[PDB]
Amino acid sequence: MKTVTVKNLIIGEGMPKIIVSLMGRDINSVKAEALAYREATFDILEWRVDHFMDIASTQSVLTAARVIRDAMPDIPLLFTFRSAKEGGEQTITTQHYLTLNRAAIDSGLVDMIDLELFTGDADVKATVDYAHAHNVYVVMSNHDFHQTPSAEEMVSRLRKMQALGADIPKIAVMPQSKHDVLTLLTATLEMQQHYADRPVITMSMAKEGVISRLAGEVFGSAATFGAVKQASAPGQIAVNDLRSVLMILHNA
Amino acid sequence: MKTVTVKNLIIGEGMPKIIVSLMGRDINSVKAEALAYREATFDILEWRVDHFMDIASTQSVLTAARVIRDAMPDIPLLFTFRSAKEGGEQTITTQHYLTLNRAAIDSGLVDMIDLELFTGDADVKATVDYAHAHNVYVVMSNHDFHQTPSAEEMVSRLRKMQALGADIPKIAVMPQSKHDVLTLLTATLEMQQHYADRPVITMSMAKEGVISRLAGEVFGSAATFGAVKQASAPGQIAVNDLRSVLMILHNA
Ligand SMILES: *[C@H]1C=C(C(=O)[O-])C[C@@H](O)[C@@H]1O
Ligand SMILES: *[C@H]1C=C(C(=O)[O-])C[C@@H](O)[C@@H]1O
Repeated sequence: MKTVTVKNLIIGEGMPKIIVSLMGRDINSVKAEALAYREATFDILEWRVDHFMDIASTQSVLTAARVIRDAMPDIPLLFTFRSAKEGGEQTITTQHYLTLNRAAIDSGLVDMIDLELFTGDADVKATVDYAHAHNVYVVMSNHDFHQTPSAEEMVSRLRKMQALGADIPKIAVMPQSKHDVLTLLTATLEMQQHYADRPVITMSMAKEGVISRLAGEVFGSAATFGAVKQASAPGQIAVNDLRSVLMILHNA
Repeated sequence: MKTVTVKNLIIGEGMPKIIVSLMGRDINSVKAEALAYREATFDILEWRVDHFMDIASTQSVLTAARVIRDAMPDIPLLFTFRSAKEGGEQTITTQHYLTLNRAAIDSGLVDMIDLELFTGDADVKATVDYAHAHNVYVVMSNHDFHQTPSAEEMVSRLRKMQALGADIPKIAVMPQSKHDVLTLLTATLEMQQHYADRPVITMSMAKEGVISRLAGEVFGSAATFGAVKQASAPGQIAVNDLRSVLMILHNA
């Protein structure tokens, strides 16, 4: 399988990489959070733009990005606007969404952008080519906050993400039973063993799916999310505890 | 489901209980190991009698048990002679095996005894009635050090163990692939959700199955084994790391 080297970090090799989400309401909050996160240990920083209230102005969004970039100029930065249909904080037009993403790619402020699969094939394809031309990596995603589809269906989505040029497919699902957690781990393993030719990120959310956030090295998930102060999705545990379990499982 | 309360410990409720194995070649070794183990934190102590080289004498075996009992009079004590066909250190006659077990039960020195399922139905049934009449609990076991049978076959064995009166069925299997580890977790969940009416202990051995020793609370295994100095079976990790992962997963 291929790996993705962002800055000095190699994704898809070794212990799963830890990603934390920064969530600020405005530039002052973003600024305060970026300075607080400097005292935490993680590998990739994801800025959840949907939590930013001034998304209406491209200049405000780019300015908040520059503030983050200045506080942690070494940390790979993932630019993520999570739409409300997929568990995010806000709803915006596809065109505004694409504009924010192309502008982030253009500015040279971010290392990766998150592009939702169901945005539309033609638009995602176009944005992917744009990201790559600017040397930016694409984490293509899909989230189901209500249930866990079959392993076969999840495997089909991850393969479609690869076909559309995603550098790192990502899928999050909501378990309704412990059985659903096993289905997610199974889909991850089949993906890693037979179809994946690049790093993949998967997770089962909520308390029941917590194990999927820890067993990444065993079943095939190249990165996992932990919480610094507050969680960006249900199930995330503190980064320090997440880091401890990963090392224990890695040196076992 | 029913729980098993050994001393002050409730098995089948809460965080999975940690069991460590004491392995001494002779009375002096057993004595040295028992005093060393006092500085470790675990819930149940399992004495692996098959590692004891003076098993020919019932008096020696009972004397080694009294030494352990005196060093840790509060810790639930599991008496286990593991035959070589199931990964143990020695081979003995069924009659000698039953004699050691009945003598251990008689002495009032142990809280639980391990009885292998494939010893013979009539003998296990008789030894089970004997253990119970003396208020001793039976951990009925089966181990496959070469492969992982189907989930349905594993579920069959665990149910047979319950039918023969086992207080705590236990099954250990060897994974040949990561898929085998998933089969073990699946069998554990099916068992806990549909058939189990008492605590069950399961595990997938080796490095690949390590996750099954950590995810007990999620899938249904009431106890897990950790190593103090040396492992009594492949895959066991240090008790302190095992204890850390269990608490993290428990408070998640
Ligand atoms: C994708 C999924 C998340 C999770 O399940 O941990 C975190 C979000 O911030 C991501 O964008
Ligand atoms: C049963 C199984 C073991 C394991 O797999 O950890 C430990 C042995 O000591 C037991 O008797």
